[PDB]
Amino acid sequence: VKLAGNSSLCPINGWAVYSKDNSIRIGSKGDVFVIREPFISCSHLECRTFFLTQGALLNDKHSNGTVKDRSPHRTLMSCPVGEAPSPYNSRFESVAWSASACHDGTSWLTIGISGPDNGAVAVLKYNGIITDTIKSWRNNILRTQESECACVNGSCFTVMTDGPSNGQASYKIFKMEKGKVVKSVELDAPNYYYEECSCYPNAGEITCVCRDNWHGSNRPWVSFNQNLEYQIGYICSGVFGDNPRPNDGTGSCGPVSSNGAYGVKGFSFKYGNGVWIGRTKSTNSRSGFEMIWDPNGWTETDSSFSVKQDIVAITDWSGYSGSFVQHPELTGLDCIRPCFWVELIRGRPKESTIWTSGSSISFCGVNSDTVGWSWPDGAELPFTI
Amino acid sequence: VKLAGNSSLCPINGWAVYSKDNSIRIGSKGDVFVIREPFISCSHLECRTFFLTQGALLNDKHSNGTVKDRSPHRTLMSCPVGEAPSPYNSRFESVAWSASACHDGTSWLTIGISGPDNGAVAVLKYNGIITDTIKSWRNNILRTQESECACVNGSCFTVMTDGPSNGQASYKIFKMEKGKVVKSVELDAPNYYYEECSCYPNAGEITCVCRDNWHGSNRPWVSFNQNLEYQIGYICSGVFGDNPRPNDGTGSCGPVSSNGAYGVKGFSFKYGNGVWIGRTKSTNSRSGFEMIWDPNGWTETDSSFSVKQDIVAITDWSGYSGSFVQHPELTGLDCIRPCFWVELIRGRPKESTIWTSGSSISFCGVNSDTVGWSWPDGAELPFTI
Amino acid sequence: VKLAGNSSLCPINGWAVYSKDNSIRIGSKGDVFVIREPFISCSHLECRTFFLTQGALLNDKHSNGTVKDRSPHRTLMSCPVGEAPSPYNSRFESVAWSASACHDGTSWLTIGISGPDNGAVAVLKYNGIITDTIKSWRNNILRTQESECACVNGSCFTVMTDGPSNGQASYKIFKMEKGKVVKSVELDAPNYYYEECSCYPNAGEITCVCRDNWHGSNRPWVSFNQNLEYQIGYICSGVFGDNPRPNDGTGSCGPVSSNGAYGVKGFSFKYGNGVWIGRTKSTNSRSGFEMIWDPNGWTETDSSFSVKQDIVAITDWSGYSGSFVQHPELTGLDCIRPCFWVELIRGRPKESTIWTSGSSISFCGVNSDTVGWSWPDGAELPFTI
Amino acid sequence: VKLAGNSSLCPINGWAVYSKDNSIRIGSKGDVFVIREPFISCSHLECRTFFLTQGALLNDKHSNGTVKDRSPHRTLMSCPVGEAPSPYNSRFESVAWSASACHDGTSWLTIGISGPDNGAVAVLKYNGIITDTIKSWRNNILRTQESECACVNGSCFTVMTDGPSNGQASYKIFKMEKGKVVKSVELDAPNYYYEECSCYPNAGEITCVCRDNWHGSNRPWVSFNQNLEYQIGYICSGVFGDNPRPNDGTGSCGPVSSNGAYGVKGFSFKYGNGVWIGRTKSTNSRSGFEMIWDPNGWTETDSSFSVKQDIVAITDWSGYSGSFVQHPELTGLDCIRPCFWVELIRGRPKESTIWTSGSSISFCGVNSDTVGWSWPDGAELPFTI
Ligand SMILES: CC(=O)N[C@H]1[C@H]([C@H](O)[C@H](O)CO)OC(C(=O)O)=C[C@@H]1NC(=N)N
Ligand SMILES: CC(=O)N[C@H]1[C@H]([C@H](O)[C@H](O)CO)OC(C(=O)O)=C[C@@H]1NC(=N)N
Ligand SMILES: CC(=O)N[C@H]1[C@H]([C@H](O)[C@H](O)CO)OC(C(=O)O)=C[C@@H]1NC(=N)N
Ligand SMILES: CC(=O)N[C@H]1[C@H]([C@H](O)[C@H](O)CO)OC(C(=O)O)=C[C@@H]1NC(=N)N
Ligand SMILES: [Ca+2]
Ligand SMILES: [Ca+2]
Ligand SMILES: [Ca+2]
Ligand SMILES: [Ca+2]
Repeated sequence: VKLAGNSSLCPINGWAVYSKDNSIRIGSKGDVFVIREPFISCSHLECRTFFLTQGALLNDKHSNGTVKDRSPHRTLMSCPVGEAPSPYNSRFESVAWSASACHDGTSWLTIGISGPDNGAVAVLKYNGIITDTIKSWRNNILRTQESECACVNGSCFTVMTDGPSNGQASYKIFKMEKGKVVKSVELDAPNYYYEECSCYPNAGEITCVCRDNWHGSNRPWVSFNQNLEYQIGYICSGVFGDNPRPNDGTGSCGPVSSNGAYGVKGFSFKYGNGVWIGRTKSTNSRSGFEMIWDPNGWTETDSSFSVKQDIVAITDWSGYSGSFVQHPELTGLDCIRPCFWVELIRGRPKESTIWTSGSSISFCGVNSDTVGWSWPDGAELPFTI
Repeated sequence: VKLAGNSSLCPINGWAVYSKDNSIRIGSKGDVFVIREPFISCSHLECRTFFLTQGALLNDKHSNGTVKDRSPHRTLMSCPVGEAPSPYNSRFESVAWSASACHDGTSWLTIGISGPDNGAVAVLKYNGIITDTIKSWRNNILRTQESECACVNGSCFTVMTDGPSNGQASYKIFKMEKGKVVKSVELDAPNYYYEECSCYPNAGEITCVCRDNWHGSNRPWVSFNQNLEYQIGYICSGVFGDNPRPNDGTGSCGPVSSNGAYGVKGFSFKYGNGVWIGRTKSTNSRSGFEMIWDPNGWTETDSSFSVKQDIVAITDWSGYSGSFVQHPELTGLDCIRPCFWVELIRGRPKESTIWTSGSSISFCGVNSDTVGWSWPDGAELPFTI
Repeated sequence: VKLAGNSSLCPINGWAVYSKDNSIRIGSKGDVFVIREPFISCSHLECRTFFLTQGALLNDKHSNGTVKDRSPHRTLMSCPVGEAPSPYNSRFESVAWSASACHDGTSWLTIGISGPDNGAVAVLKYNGIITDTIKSWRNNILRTQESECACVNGSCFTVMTDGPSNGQASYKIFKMEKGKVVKSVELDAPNYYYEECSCYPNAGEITCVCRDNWHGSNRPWVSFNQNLEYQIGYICSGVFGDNPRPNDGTGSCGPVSSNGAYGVKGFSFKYGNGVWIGRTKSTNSRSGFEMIWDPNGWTETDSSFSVKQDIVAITDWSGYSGSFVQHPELTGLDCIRPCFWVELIRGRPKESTIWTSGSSISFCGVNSDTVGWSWPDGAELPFTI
Repeated sequence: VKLAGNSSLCPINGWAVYSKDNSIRIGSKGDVFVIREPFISCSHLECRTFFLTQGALLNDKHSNGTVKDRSPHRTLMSCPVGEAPSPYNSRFESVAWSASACHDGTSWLTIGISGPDNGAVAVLKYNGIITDTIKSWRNNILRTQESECACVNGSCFTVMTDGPSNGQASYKIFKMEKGKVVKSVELDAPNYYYEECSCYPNAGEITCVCRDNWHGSNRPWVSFNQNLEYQIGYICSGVFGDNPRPNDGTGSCGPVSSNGAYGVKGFSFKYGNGVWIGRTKSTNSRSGFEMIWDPNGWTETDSSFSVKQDIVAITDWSGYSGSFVQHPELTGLDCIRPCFWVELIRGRPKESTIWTSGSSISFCGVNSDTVGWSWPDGAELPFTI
């Protein structure tokens, strides 16, 4: 039976710790993949961590140069949530340096992009079998979510981008059924930039919060039907969501140009005209993490907010973050539960090592008591090498 | 179908060896977690060892300082009984530095406490999904069993403590159904101290035997209905159960104040007005282990007993111990079978290493012939480091 | 329910990346088998990589001399596709230095050849139980596919060879049901040489493309019914398929004698009178890999072709390659899907190491957009040793 | 449904290779248990290798002194057949320095002996739950098969010994149903010695071939009903089965006293008044292995035989060997299939290492063509240490 995706998001008060894989700490001795761009996605039965390996293990010479984003050796793999990603516990999914994945209630859909920068191809698989292919249409690093796609009523949804990372690019939404593209639409979004979208279902409608790598310190959003009829904007809150960014100030419901170049993958959950914003604590680097409840932040431009929950201290490295959801058919609830993960990047460029890898933590939205703290990576660098 | 928990404890004569994981011996070379506070719990189908990892492996630098009790990296994980806890065979359960777990016949309930000492939060999960949260009410190290909760008739029961470890603290019993707290009661127990309770079901009633860290060399007990109507006392036997303790002498059915400060997690099984006591062999340190049958020891104050079965020699390290149970729906018996595990602590503070970890052994109550021996940890310290 | 094998091959335009195991890269640190002769085969439910271990792990002294083809320690094992072959994730199949395997829709049939060069015995197993034996009939290295057998309608088919590798040998086709030989036929093929056949089903008929180690630079083929009534020939295309070989030129629908001695395991898919040829890029060594569509190449002798898709660069090592198929009962398609794997050999004789091993990549035929690239082994030799 | 055990042994011509785990070779680098006394046993669905670990891994300091037979750290564990025994692939069964195991068609029965030499206790488990206990009755190393028990019609059968290893001891047969002893009988066997019995079912009757450690160079046998009504004797063949032994000569249907002290675990399969004998090739040491068909050897005293099949060369170490069986409900045959395993011991006392461990090979009886060879351990000693 297919995930309905017809229920609204659960009301929540805060975020309870869900997982921590301690991957880098464990990899000091154990056989743990060098990875980055991890994400969590759930079915009607289980929750899995997906990740892009570098086809190499921590503390081994083949970890050399793994700051590098794209290679033929990068693979999408998955393991049960909270476990350190190892060749002994991980399922192979796809050859990929950019990925997405989601379960429709029947099978896993995985999307894996590999190939050359000027002609990359997204390979779609449904239950591990190739069901479709999407080829680069702008010949400039075809690239997708690095988090879970969204499913409603037997149809699953993703966003891909193609073109410059430093200017106007091309943005497409894709609708797939049983791993096959049945509809796509190019966004008519001049002056906007979409990348690395974190997309979730809410009462039959999909909302994505993305990365403006071009000229935005706030995050752009797209929301759409099951017919791909869409609306676009930027989160108006002056509690700026990207990294880097300016100090909190007067928002825009377009791109905030100070410190708008570059970015980091992130997410936010829309609650009416309010927003839950996950962001780094640093304005400059991928350091720290916090959840902020801003009850008029989706549409209003002020920097005032109601509630900050600490997740990672400023003195500790963070990285990418993304939404994931737990559906009624898994939880038994009457609503869709919002959750999030944070990637905890260690190594290059910030630290003197030959390698780059990430750990993960995750949290679920809860309508009971919670607490702020710091759950950092905890590895001691550098390694034996 | 839910575990009934309506049957009485099996009649037994002694204890037969059930498991030994050899974790520390194996971890000298293999990828074995640094752990402490292990415990065993069973379902209608399987038995699992739960444990608090230090988010690190034995013989690796990240094992440095693991004598330390609480950190953000500590996680509750589980593996099949008797297997060495490894990232390759362990299921992730929760982020936790204090834990409990039990199966109601349908799903695993896990309880994991993490967060700061002044505001820790117990995260409850049912089938791996968060179902409730309990926040520290005295802001002083919220802490739970470090052994299995008890289930009867689709309801599961645990004890938590909050407050000083050196004086009067606050003690609550919790009743949960499908991982959600449905009732709780604070114990009216002036001059008593409860901690690290080992709780088991017996004919619809739960009995816990706990640790008085304040001023008790004997163990306190609580027993209660499914309505949380309770009775309290201390084991009267002059065969004192805690560590440290005085020499065996004249018991109290209150706290025995000589050597009553500090303690160790332990258990006992009440059999009428008699008791099976598991305890260290040393009066001073966590060394050795023995089972003692004292047939009037629950209510009488003398130091005479009938039967001693050796489990670990005085010349070998022991540590925590706890009860676990095997229900009729798993065993096919007409009674609830009592079992116990012992944690075998190696390293700090007693030995010159940078790390602390534990192995485990376990035993089940049997109505046939058995034998005393020593089944110690067997690792040779120190390690390569 | 048995795999029907009554459907035709899917129409395709190109090849989409399916897997990459990164085995040698991972084995630099992790516990990965020294292997060669890997192959992929699927059931109605899963896809597995089969391989011949050397009964040893990479970067260990027992990897010494593993360029050697046959030993008592060689074993056939399998693991899920795309995972590095490890003692922790691999199923034991058979004692073997030559092998085949395939699933009939009910159970795995495995064929494992071990024993002395002058009297080797093929052990057939069905669901892991020995169901038959085939003994060497020419007393000179009995040897089979090193890729999947072919199944149609509850019957499975393989080819074995016995005799000289440098002249006329003896070639038999075998038909088995439930792992038991029910019919065999010796090919009447004077001046032909068959070895290491890659065999696939197409509408109830089996086609094998093989290795002429004697005097053929093009590949021989056999096709047959379920009654073992056969036809024989060589691929006529002047796009020569073997390694070594001459430059592309004027083909033969017999063996092309320039550079015809020695060879490499390979495959081709017949599409009418056209062919998809997989071959090394080098004419001399096992280097590079490419797919070539030659639309009249099965029967015509010219060297012109329509479509080249790059798979591995000339500057990188390749090795064996083979066909595998995915049936309608697994994919839900109305046709049999063609796929292929490539073995990426590292070490001896081409590189200064004490050992020889292979990685694998794989690709599936798709009727949508695809891209050429290089997905090489990526290990950096030599190893610690 | 229970294994019937009512069918006769399959007619066979020879032995086909079934498995080889390469454990010691793999353990040079990988995390492989130090073990000895392995054995294979099957259910209606799977085949598993059982083994007595030393609670330690190969090439680690805790392997020191593992020539030693009994310790508290020895555990019975199991893994799928042909896989190297690792903490990552092995199921914990029991705490044991002597063991037996067998499946009745419903669940695994395991028997594990631990405790002191003067009071050891056999712990019986059915589906991993303790169902009975058997205590030493002569207070002198209670000891059992080190191979599979035998099951017929929902009842399982084993042999245990207690007393001197250098003279008359006490020998009991045990009948169990659902892991509980329902009948036992002490053998009235003056001048006989039984130990380490290899027992198999044949048409409702159990036959065991054992080790006379006292004064027998030939093997003793017991055969019995489901009522424990028994007959006893020694294999009459002058093809002597034990190690050490004299040269082949004139047999006895009592103990052959030359070279009769000490022994090695072994087996034989009775076929009418004929026997299939598995034995070392050396008369002195545990070296080499061969299968011999002696068609009148059960009852006749001559040294002539019909058929020798080589299994391990004299120049290579062997060790224990034992029978195992595959029942009709697993294989689909109309008969019980005979199989055997050989333990390949490396290290002490014969080789200069600090440790002792064993690999395994196995073979099944087949009515088709087979071949003799040598499949030795293949590890190169000594190790890094
Ligand atoms: C496909 C690709 O290379 N994506 C990049 C991503 C990208 O460079 C920016 O979003 C600009 O478009 O940046 C980052 C990053 O850490 O900023 C990592 C991602 N790496 C990987 N997914 N491998
Ligand atoms: C939550 C916490 O830190 N609990 C402690 C426990 C505690 O200090 C005493 O019971 C006093 O309250 O003592 C010990 C101990 O070994 O004595 C270990 C436990 N460690 C862990 N559970 N991590
Ligand atoms: C059974 C056997 O030894 N087969 C050989 C194969 C063979 O030598 C040639 O085809 C000539 O007949 O060559 C090769 C090879 O790399 O060329 C490896 C195979 N190795 C293994 N399958 N182990
Ligand atoms: C229980 C016990 O210690 N059994 C011994 C066995 C025994 O010494 C002889 O049969 C004499 O009775 O000998 C041997 C042996 O290698 O000869 C190993 C067995 N070791 C183990 N099963 N651990
Ligand atoms: Ca930006
Ligand atoms: Ca105390
Ligand atoms: Ca050739
Ligand atoms: Ca003897």
